Parts: sequence; C-alpha cells; structure tokens
Amino acid sequence: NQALLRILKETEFKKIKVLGSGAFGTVYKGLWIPEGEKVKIPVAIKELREATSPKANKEILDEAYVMASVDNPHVCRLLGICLTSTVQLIMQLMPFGCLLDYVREHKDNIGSQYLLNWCVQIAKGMNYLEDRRLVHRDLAARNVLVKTPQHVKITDFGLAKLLKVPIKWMALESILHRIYTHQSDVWSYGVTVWELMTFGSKPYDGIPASEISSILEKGERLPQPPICTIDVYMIMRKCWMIDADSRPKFRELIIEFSKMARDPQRYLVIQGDERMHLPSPTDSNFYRALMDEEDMDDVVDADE
Ligand SMILES: CN1CCN(c2ccc(Nc3ncc4nc(Nc5ccccc5)n(C5CCCC5)c4n3)cc2)CC1
Repeated sequence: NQALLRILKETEFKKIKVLGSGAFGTVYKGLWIPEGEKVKIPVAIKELREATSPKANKEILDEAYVMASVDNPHVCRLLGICLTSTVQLIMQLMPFGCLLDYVREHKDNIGSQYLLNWCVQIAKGMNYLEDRRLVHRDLAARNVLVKTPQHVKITDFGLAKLLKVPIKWMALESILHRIYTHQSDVWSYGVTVWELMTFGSKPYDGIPASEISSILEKGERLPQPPICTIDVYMIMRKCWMIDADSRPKFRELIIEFSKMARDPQRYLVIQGDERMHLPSPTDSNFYRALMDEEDMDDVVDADE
C-alpha cells in the first residue's frame, strides 16, 4: 500500500537539531509544518549520507514502501520520505530516545520486570518481521527506541539492505559470508539482550573487530552479566550457537522471556529490586494518554 508512505517536500519540514548518527546518516529532530497551517509538529529525520541518483531513486522508494508497511506495536513504521540530493526519512520523534542510552542513564535503578518485558517486546517485534519474511540485519540496543519506559520499539528496519559494519553484533556466518537470515537476527538479539542486562556495556570491549571471528571460532562468547541467572545466560548462549538452526526462534524467545517475567526475581538478581516494580495501572494509564495512544498487548506481570 503506497498510501502508507507520505512523500514530503523540503518546504513542508525543517531540521532543527541533531539527535545522533550512525553508519547510515545523521538523525535530527525536525518540524513538520502542514498544509497552510501554522503549527509545527516535531518529527525525527534521518538524512542519508550519500547523495541520491534518480535511478536508485526507484530502488529506494520501493524499499521505503516496505518500511512504511511495517505495522506492529514493537516496530517503528517509516512515515514519510523526501527525495532530493539527499534521501530523508521521516519517523515519529520519541522523547525518551534509544534503549541503549536509557539503560545506561538508569543503570542499576531498573527492575527485573522492566528488563524482562523489554526482552519480550523486542522478540515480539522481531517475530513480526520474521512473519512478514523480513530480516533486520542491524538489531542492537541503539536501534531500539523507548516510546514509554513500558513500551519499546525496534527502529532502523530496512536501511541496511537499502544502502561501519557492526561486527560485534553479527552472527559468525554474517561476519564470514555476509549471510543474513532470521537466525542471524536471533544472534544480534542475544547481543542486544546482553547490552540491556549489563546496562549498556560495550560487547567485547577493547577487542579489535578484526579478532572477533577468531575468538568466536574458538567458542568464546560475551560473559555472563552479573544480574543474570544461569537460565537467562543459557538463552543468550543459545542465540550464539554456530549452527544457525540450533538457535532459538523468536516465537520461542517470546514464550521463554514471558514466563520469566511472571517470576522476575527468580531469573534476574538485582539489588533493590523489590523497591522497583511496574507502574501502577494509574501511572500506566497516564502515560498512555499523554504519549502512547497506540494499541498494544499487555505487559507481562508477576504472578506473585
Ligand atoms: C543528550 N541526549 C539528549 C536526548 N537525545 C535524544 C535522542 C533521540 C531521541 N529521540 C529519538 N526519536 C526518534 C528517533 N528515531 C531515530 N532514528 C531513526 C532511524 C531511522 C530513520 C529515522 C530516525 N532516532 C535516533 C536514535 C537515537 C538517536 C536518534 C531517534 N531518536 C530523544 C532524545 C540524545 C542526546
């Protein structure tokens, strides 16, 4: 459906401030000014680095329709595009930013219920992509956004194909053979889970990217995060098995983390955890009305 992708003119929006960047481009907070109206509506804008040829223009556009068709509570939808000298991609602006920064800025003031729910929600978004027969290729905590603390959304879907290789996130077959599959996405999911559980540690810190295939081939893996019980760590290790088909499926990952979320303290050990709990319904309802009206599945709660 082509109607899911608004074609914007450079006159209808402005970039206002830089929010971050990646291998792809620079992300700005922007203002959309509609249609002979006064108002300025905040948006997020990724401007791609290399200038766009017209012929590739069709190629980018074809991919953009797919990106705009992504409809799930846990994956960010591409809203609009502007094609010029540059390709500009328009999406919802999220006051809370990316998950990687969030867990860093809240290090150790985050409860087992939040961490285990995020893991569930990430697995639900990835599962949806798999169901659409789509592969992300660049899952990482930096590409998951926080809509509210209770609701996270994978972003950056589809550009990796569309146009700095994240070797430390990559399944070994992707490093060696540039093969990308749902099962390599599962590998990067394991790394993403590891970033959350360490409150945003850098994976294989201090180790050159060039050495990573060798240490993987030797059966070395990211170390067990100190808050993680063994069952949590074994799931991560399973995500990083050499045989791609031995790795869990995202549908299994949804089930396992959901079950752990029902008994959060049995699976993560966090000091002060009883002092930390999911928002009361009162606080959840207020958040939804102010900044998260979109339909979504219930967060998994503790049985007791
Ligand atoms: C000192 N910190 C102050 C606050 N800060 C910040 C950054 C971003 C947001 N929000 C926000 N929203 C939507 C985004 N959509 C993409 N990415 C994106 C990807 C593809 C197409 C369009 C946007 N981003 C990226 C991820 C984080 C940096 C910007 C987005 N970021 C809120 C606060 C970071 C610096």
